[PDB]
Parts: sequence; C-alpha cells; structure tokens
Amino acid sequence: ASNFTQFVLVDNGGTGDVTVAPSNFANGVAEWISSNSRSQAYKVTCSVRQSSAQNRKYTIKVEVPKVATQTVGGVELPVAAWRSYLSMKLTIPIFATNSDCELIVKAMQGLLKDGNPIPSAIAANSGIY
Amino acid sequence: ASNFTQFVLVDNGGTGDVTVAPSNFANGVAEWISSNSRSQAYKVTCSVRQSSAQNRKYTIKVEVPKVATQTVGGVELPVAAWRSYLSMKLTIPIFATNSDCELIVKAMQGLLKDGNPIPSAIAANSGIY
Amino acid sequence: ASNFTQFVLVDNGGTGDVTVAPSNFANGVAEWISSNSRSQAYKVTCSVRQSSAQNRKYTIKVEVPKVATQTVGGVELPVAAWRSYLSMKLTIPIFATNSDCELIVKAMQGLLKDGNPIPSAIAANSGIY
Amino acid sequence: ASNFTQFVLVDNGGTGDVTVAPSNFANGVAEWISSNSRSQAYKVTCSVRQSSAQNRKYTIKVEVPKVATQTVGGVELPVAAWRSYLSMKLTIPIFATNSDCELIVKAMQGLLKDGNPIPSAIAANSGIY
Amino acid sequence: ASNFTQFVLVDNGGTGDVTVAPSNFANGVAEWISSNSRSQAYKVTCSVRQSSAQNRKYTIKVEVPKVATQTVGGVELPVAAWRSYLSMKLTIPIFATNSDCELIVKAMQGLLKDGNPIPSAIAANSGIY
Amino acid sequence: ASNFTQFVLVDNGGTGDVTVAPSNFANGVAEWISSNSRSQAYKVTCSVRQSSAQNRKYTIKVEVPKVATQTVGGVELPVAAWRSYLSMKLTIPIFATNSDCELIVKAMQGLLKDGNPIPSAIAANSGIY
RNA sequence: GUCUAAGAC
RNA sequence: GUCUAAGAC
Repeated sequence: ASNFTQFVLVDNGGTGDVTVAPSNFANGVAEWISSNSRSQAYKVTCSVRQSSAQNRKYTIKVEVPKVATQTVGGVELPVAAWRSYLSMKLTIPIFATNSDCELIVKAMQGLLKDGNPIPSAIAANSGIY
Repeated sequence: ASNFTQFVLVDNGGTGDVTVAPSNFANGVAEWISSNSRSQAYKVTCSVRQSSAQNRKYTIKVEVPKVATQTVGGVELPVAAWRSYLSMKLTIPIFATNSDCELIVKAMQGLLKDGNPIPSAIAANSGIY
Repeated sequence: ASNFTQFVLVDNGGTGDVTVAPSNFANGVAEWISSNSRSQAYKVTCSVRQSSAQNRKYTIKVEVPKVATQTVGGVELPVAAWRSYLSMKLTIPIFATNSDCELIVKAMQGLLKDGNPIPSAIAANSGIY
Repeated sequence: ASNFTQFVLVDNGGTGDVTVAPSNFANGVAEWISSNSRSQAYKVTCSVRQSSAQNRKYTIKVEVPKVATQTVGGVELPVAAWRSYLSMKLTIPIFATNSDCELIVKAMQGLLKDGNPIPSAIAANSGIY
Repeated sequence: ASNFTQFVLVDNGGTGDVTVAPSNFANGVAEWISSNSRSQAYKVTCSVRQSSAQNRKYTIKVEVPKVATQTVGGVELPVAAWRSYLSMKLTIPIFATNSDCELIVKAMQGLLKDGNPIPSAIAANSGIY
Repeated sequence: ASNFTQFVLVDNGGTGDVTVAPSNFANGVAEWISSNSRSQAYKVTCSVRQSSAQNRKYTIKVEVPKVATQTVGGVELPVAAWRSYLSMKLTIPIFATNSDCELIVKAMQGLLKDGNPIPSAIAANSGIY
C-alpha cells in the first residue's frame, strides 16, 4: 500500500494533462514534480506534524510555473517566466474521527468547486463583489 | 452581477448540505457563515490584496466546527467541541492572464480531487507513505 | 436566497405607498433609498458584525423626512428641522439559534405594533403617562 | 386616558404569548416586565427627553432572555442563559406634526414586517446580500 | 436589480470592443477590469462618499493601457508601454432631484459627444482655439 | 480649424436644448457659458498643459445648475445647494498618437454612455450595488 | 463604539 | 498640484 504515487494535478481531458510524480521524501516532506526540465516543472509538497498537544497540522504547497524560454547572449534555456505560489495549512484536532476528516475534505472541495465564488474570482483576476 | 452570494460548502447530496451565506464584507474581507447558532457555524473568509509590485495575494480561510452541546451547571448551550482550521495563501503575478488563472484553479481542484494522495491522506488521519 | 431587494417602508394600502429600493452596498453596508432627492428621501441602512467574542450586532438606521408643508425638490434648511433619525442596535449572543432569532424579531414587531403604548406615544408627540 | 398599559410583546397566537406590563416609572423611565422573576423576565423601557432646543429624543430598550435553570452551590435558581438587547434611539424635530410622526411609526412597522429583507436576515442568522 | 454589471468601455462596432467587468468591491470601491492580465488591463473604478453634510461626491477613474510585450531578463512578459489616466470627481448637493441628476449625466454626455470641441481637441493632440 | 465654437451640452431633442457658447479665453483657458446669470448658468472650461516631462494633461471643469424648484433670475443661497461641480483630469503620455487619443475619447464616451452602470447610478442618486 | 445594559468603560 | 495612480509626495 502507498499513497506516495503520481497523480494528475491539472486535468485537461486526456491531452494537456499535467501529471506530477514522487520525487523525494526527505525529512517528512513528500515532494512531487512534473516531468521534463525541473526548471519549468510543477511542484507539490506535503507534510504532517503534531503541531501541539491536540492538533496535527498539514502543510500543502503547490507551484504553478509560467513556461517560457529565456534567451541571453544567444543561449536559450527552458525556464519559468514566473511562478504562482499556493500555500495551505490545515489544522485538525486529534479528536476528529475519520468521518470528521471526510467532512473537512468535502469542505475544501466545495470551496474550490467550479462556479462557486472563490474559484470564479481567482480564475478571473478578480476579488469579491 | 455579484459573486458575494451563498454557496454549498459541504455537499451531502441534497440532505446534510452545508450552505454558507454572505455575512459581512468589512475592510476588504468577505465573510460567509452557515445558518443557526453563530457558535456552531461554518465560516469562510476571503480577501485579495496587492502584496507587492508584481503580486496579488489571495487569503482564503475556512473553519469546520465539531457540533456539540455544552452543559454547565445544568445550563446547556450550542457550541463547537473544537474546530478544524484551513488557511490558504495563493500568490499570483500580475502577468497572469485569465487562462493562466484558470489553470491555477484546476491545479487546486486536482490537488483535492477524490482519490488523489493529499485528500485521501487527510480523510484518514494519515500522512504520506 | 438574496434579501437585498426593494420593499415597502410606508404602507398606505397601495395608494401613496413608499417603496424603498437598494441603492448602495459599499463595505457590506446595505442601503435603501426612496425615489427622492437625497435630502428628502427615506433612507434605510443595515449591517452586521461580531461586536464581541460573545455577541453579533445588527446596526440599522432609518431616516424619515418631514412631509408637512414640504416643498418637493426644494432646498429646505436647516436639515435638522426636516428629518427624523432612527438608530437601532440589536445585540444577539452567538448561541442564538434561528428560532431564538425568529422570537427576537417577533418581539420587535410587537413593540411597534399598532395600538401599543410605544408607537402610539410617538405618533402623538407624547411620552408615557 | 393613560398610555402606560400592558401589551403583548411576543405574539404566539393566543398561546405562549409573552405579555408585558407596567412595572416602574421612577426617574422618568417607563418600565414594563413580563410575569417572571426579575432574573428571567422580558424587559421594555422607554423615555423621551428634549435633547436639543429643536429635537426630542426617544430612547427605547428591550431585553429578550433565554430562560434556563442553573445549579449554583447544589441549589437550582431560575436564571437567564443569555439576553438579547435591542436598543433604539429616535430623534424627531419639534417641527414634526402628528401626521409627520405617524409616518415615522409606519416606517418602523414596515421595516420589521414579515418577509421584508431585514427581519428575514435577522431570523436567518445572516447578513443582507 | 444590481447596477454592478459589465459594460462595453470602448465600442469598436462589435469587433475589437473593449468590454469591462466587475472585479472587486473591497473597501467600497467598485472595480471593473477587461479580460487581460492585471498588468495590461483596462481598469475602471467608482466610489461615492457623503463628502460634506450637504454634498455627495463621486470619484471615478479610468486607466487606458498601451499594451506591449517586453523582454526582461531574456524572457517576454505582457506589459503596458504606458497608461493614460482619466480622473473625475463629481460633487452633487443633497438637494438634487433625480431629474436634477439626469441633467448632470446628459451634460457629461454632450460634453464628450463626437464632433463637439473638447473630444475634437483631445483626439487631435491640440488645445482649444 | 478652430474648435472654440458653441455646442450643445444638454440635448433634449431640440425642444429645450441647452446650448453653451464661448465666453472667455483668458490665459488660454477656454470657457463656455449658457445664456443665464453666472449664478445659474451651465459653465464649461478646458485647458491643456504639460504636467510633467512625460505627460500632457487636459483639465476640464463643468458646472451644472440645480433646476428643480429653481427661480429663474433670482438670488438663491447658499450657492453650494444649487450647483453641482464636475472636475475631469485626463493625463496622456507624450507617446500617444492621434489614434491612441481617439481611443481614449471612445473610452470616456463608453464610460458615460446611456444605460451603463456609472451614469445610471448618478442619475438615480445611487452608488454601486 | 463596546458591554455583564436606565449603568458601567 | 504632480505621479509610477483607490496610494504615494
């Protein structure tokens, strides 16, 4: 059994599909990277630690690169023009049962479901109004 | 036009559906709260600010309460035994077009899609392995 | 659903009713204005926030114009002589359930009901006696 | 006659009706309370004062209690779990006619009428949107 | 209804039309932007505040960008060569009727109508003479 | 050719149009006034200068009289209660070609076009909502 | 503006 | 009043 495997990060039907694969798991930090130049790859990292007596804290991080070619002195390199950085911290008390957790996951999914306020605002360079 | 409206945070088919509604929008912070006792409600807040010359930063926060009744001195009150706290920060360079943004949203959705590593780990009081 | 719709403030059985419609929503402070010059209009504003860690607080303000010997569309000074100001503040503990709130609303309705000492005193330029 | 009479504050259709009665006028503040122990009674107070040289100001307060029985020192006492507080201040110019004042009363009644936005929001534990 | 809707800012007869849409209302400032990267978008903002005791003041701003692609560090980024800035402040007395306000709108429209002196001068890079 | 000619500021389809004609040109500041007492007239002024080394700046000012309950030719005080003031400032970089300027004009026309959120809000003594 | 509410900060 | 523009001098 293992959940440290590759998965589809960006789903574009069956074409542009961005897949991210296990890269490293040093120091309690699982890391996934998409293929090709590390310089233009997507990155996802995750780690759980016992943040206190009653809480466990998850720290998920995602990097979305803007793929581009950099030319300097006539030498070109695959780079990322810039990167968008996602960073989330989820705290869960140790009293939470598996059902409680499933619910927390559903809340996260609903928050980002297509059509709801937050994803729509983000997807359009907008805020709330 | 408005995206500051109510939406379904937790989708339980058509039954246990947790809906969250606009509560307040003071100081650039949009806030949504589910119904009934504020003390046991779900809360979602969001805000975007220009974090620097080239970046806009979104700050989404979600609270999932563990509903319970507190009895003290024979007086009972609707409370939350505890709360799970989600907190995310998303940074997006001003060069990102609407397409770039749609992609960032899809990455967030894929990250939490059912069956993928992170949501499965969370939903089971587990980490990565 | 969406409660920021126009409603009837002063009801005179259809003929000569005073309808007030949404006119502003800056900072989450909902505002309703009648179809008049801002100086002679009926204004209603409402907003909610968590005043303390234990209570939420609704703040409602109403402005009613003096109609006797009024000159529609004219410049009437001093403004203090032609306008009445109503300022309501409802503090509700966070333990109040939807039902508890329905009761609180019913109480406010009874307070101002036709025939009761309070409204009948105001309508007669009187106090209690 | 005398307008300092008892009236029904919460109408639950003849049964469960919270009625309130005159209970004090000391210091120019008319008070009404329900038939309970002072510790868990509904309370309504009213006072008018000539605030400015050209204004009169009514100050009205209502207290809605959440009745509970509490065990203090092994002994049960009738008490209030919490109280909701309505506080209104109405400023009317002296130039206002009785007809002008009736308008103010009708506006306050329409404001709280069943189905209109504000009472709807309050009863649903939400804001206006 | 809601007047916070998208509208076409630059009409190039159905094709090449710059349309602008709601994108933010944080802090009482309504914002609209075109569908570009924040770095090269058209932007329109509006806010009303009760400046004096007898005035209301609208503050409107429009930003027209000269889109260009710039090579920074050997990488191409969508940027604006320069921006043109329109800034208008309108002060209306509270005694103004809706009919009085329509007059203000009609005057602003006539001011900028095709062929009239001012737009003619601006479009020709000249002064009035 | 010579743009300092009289034009129509407020158009009501011929019947009751408000034409404004040149009335002053001191210091290159072109001025247009309607056929009224300077206190009740419609005034328009315009001037251009190089605000900085990079931009030129048009400064337009419009004054619109309050007509409701107005007394043609009378002395109406306070002046602040009977006049609305519009103050436009257009900053245009020195790189803007005639075309670039034609676009900027088109944008201003769209902003104030009939039916769009901005003019329709002003004409209704409203803000955005 | 707040609250523990005709009196408190 | 200026600008590099809801925030700067």
